[PDB]
Amino acid sequence: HLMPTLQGLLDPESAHRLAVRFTSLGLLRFQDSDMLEVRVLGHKFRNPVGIAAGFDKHGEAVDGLYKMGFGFVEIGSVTPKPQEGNPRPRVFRLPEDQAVINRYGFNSHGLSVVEHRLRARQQKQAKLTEDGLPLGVNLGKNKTSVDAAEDYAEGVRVLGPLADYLVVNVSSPNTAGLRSLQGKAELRRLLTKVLQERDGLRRVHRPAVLVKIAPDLTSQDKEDIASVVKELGIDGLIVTNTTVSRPAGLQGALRSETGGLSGKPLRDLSTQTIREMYALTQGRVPIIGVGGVSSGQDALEKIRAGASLVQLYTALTFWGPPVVGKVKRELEALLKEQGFGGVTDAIGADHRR
Ligand SMILES: Cc1cc2nc3c(=O)[nH]c(=O)nc-3n(C[C@H](O)[C@H](O)[C@H](O)COP(=O)(O)O)c2cc1C
Ligand SMILES: CCc1cc(O)n2nc(SCc3cc(Cl)ccc3Cl)nc2n1
Ligand SMILES: O=C(O)c1cc(=O)[nH]c(=O)[nH]1
Ligand SMILES: [Cl-]
Repeated sequence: HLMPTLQGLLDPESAHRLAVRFTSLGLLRFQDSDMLEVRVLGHKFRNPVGIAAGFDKHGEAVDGLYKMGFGFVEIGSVTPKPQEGNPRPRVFRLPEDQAVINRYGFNSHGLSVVEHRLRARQQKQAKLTEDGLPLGVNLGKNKTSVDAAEDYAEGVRVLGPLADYLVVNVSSPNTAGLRSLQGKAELRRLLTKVLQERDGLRRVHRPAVLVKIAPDLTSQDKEDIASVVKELGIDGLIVTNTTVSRPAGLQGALRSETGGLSGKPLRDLSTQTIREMYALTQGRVPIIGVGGVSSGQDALEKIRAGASLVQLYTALTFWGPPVVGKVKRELEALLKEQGFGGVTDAIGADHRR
């Protein structure tokens, strides 16, 4: 009632801004079971449900997001220099599909602003991480950058020391040429540079490095990414970003808007990409599963397919804050029904049957 009112009155971008403000001010029951704890990426996670990148692009609402019940928070994407992103309108709801299309184009306050914001709460975060509530930082590249690898390297040096993990986002559909960085040769060069930069940070400031990939890759592209990840010792994968596909059956009036599609229509394309990447990496590379999670069943499907952790965003825009607790409670119930001792036991379970 209260959320749909404000959202019917506001365009989606305005609603997003209000949600970030409300969350940041802490204007918002479930106590996490031991069954939901996961140890991965060199950290304890109190529960495996995180907020996906894009909700808190500029690191303004981190503490409010933990208050909402997320086991981990990812901020970004952050670009080196501030930039405005694409012209409006750039976000569209597809209510009949429980989906969103966005073409933000990496609107970002930039590394310096975000650095200072995170520094203001750096020791608070250190305590939260120790308590099982880690922080990830997702890095992008500026529109007019002439050297993509140097943009990512700048991000590692500036925000790496404030993050438990960093994400090399090479899968936004809304920056020209970006997804080409997922190609074997480009990815290997880029990731070598990123990992060199990371390894140069002092030990207590040295994050894990993950790569976030698209749902629209060819089988060759996926095989290539798996090979590079193993070759270089990349710490994990985030699977997946939004899709440039438009699955048959979309009903929303705005289905043919340009941008990345998220929410329910992405769900099974993302799950199958998790499944493939888990197999190609022999289950040895942690995966954060994302795309269309709005229930415990959705979360458990991704975990059984190979995800160690999951994230959501689009479900929050339809169902609000209560969806977080709902996913967690449902996931715990399913784990019990299916005879798992906890989340850890379920990771990759479909591959072992
Ligand atoms: C409005 C919006 C903005 C997004 N911005 C980013 C971003 O800056 N960086 C990123 O890696 N992913 C971004 N994403 C992608 C999401 O993190 C997530 O991969 C995708 O939306 C699928 O999850 P969902 O179906 O639960 O929303 C964005 C998604 C939405 C809906
Ligand atoms: C895709 C841009 C967008 C749009 C939107 O209504 N929301 N809503 C959220 S969180 C849900 C929420 C909505 C409102 Cl209006 C106020 C508080 C909260 Cl938590 N994030 C959003 N992001
Ligand atoms: O800024 C955006 O347009 C954005 C980035 C990204 O990685 N994914 C997405 O769907 N939108
Ligand atoms: Cl520091």
